[PDB]
Formats: sequence, C-alpha cells, structure tokens
Amino acid sequence: HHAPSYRVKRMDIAKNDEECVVNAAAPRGLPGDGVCKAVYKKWPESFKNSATPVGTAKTVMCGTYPVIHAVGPNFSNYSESEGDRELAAAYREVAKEVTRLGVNSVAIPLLSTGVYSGGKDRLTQSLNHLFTAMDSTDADVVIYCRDKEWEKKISEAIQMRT
Ligand SMILES: Nc1ncnc2c1ncn2[C@@H]1O[C@H](COP(=O)(O)OP(=O)(O)OC[C@H]2O[C@@H](O)[C@H](O)[C@@H]2O)[C@@H](O)[C@H]1O
Repeated sequence: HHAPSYRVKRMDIAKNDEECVVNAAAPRGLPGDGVCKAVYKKWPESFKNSATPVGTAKTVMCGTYPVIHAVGPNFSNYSESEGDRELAAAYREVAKEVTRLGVNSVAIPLLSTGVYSGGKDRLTQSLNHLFTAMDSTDADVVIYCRDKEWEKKISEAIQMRT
C-alpha cells in the first residue's frame, strides 16, 4: 500500500535514481542537444528503432532498463492548438507505457519546453499535461529540470496539490 509521490530535482536526468526514464525524443530517433543528448550518451542502445511519431511514446530497453522515448511537438511547426493536443497525447502514451512496464518509479522531463518550445515559456502547459496523464498512475514520478527558477515553480505546483 505504497503512497505514490511526485518530486522534482534540478539535475541531469541521465543520473536519475528511478526504474525507468522518459526521453524528450525526436520523431526520427536521432540524437539531439537537450535531454536527448544525455539519454543518448547514457543509454545509446535504446536508440535502436526508437523513431516514433509526434504525440507518441516508444519504449526501448537498454539491458533491462526501459527508455521511454516520448516525442513532443515542435511548436515552431505546430499551431498552438494542435501542438497542445500532441503534447497532451505524448504524455498519455508515457502513462500507458509506465503502467504496462509495471515499474515503481519513473524519471521524466518537461516535454516541448526546450528545443521544441518555439521560443516560449511552456513550463505550466507542459507540467499540467504531465499531471493529467500521470496522476492516475501509482508509480513514483520524479521530474528532472535544469533551471533553478523552474525547479521552484515545479515544486510549488506539486506541493499546492497536497
Ligand atoms: N539532461 C537534462 N536533464 C534534465 N532536464 C534537461 C536536460 N537537458 C535539458 N533539460 C531541460 O528539459 C526540458 C526539455 O527540453 P528538451 O530536452 O530540449 O526537449 P524538447 O523541448 O521536447 O525538444 C526535443 C528535441 O530536442 C532534442 O534534444 C530532441 O532530440 C528533440 O529533437 C527543458 O526545460 C530543458 O532545459
């Protein structure tokens, strides 16, 4: 009867202490410069056939460690309304994969808030879609970020719901 939790840590997600990781991935499965740079350095084997459409997630094992490649929309290319829909959908697929995998915990970044943000601050938009998808799972969720002001805002959002 474990109590599922949310936490946020400001550090490289490749150093996570959870049972699986979510990559903020690209649709063609190519290595990138954000989270995906770290994921490719740490779990390169998980990039075999990791390509998957925008708005979806695809899990590839590195050994027995699952890497869930979730592809948020690039808001430079999508309208605000369609990009919002694809971002929500990518997180829904993450929740389904976390559940299917049976893991007790997952390390997760904020999708579409960096390289794919279209130059806008999307912390709240992305975090709220994360909660909408993950709230109904019972895995411990650890959100990884790099910006010190974002850490505070994410922490505040978590705490105000408890
Ligand atoms: N190693 C990291 N650990 C934790 N957070 C990180 C890390 N690297 C970046 N971040 C932060 O994670 C959030 C998501 O940013 P991106 O990784 O750039 O993801 P996204 O906006 O979804 O862009 C995906 C695209 O970037 C490429 O890396 C990827 O291959 C894809 O083409 C941002 O707030 C970013 O500052």
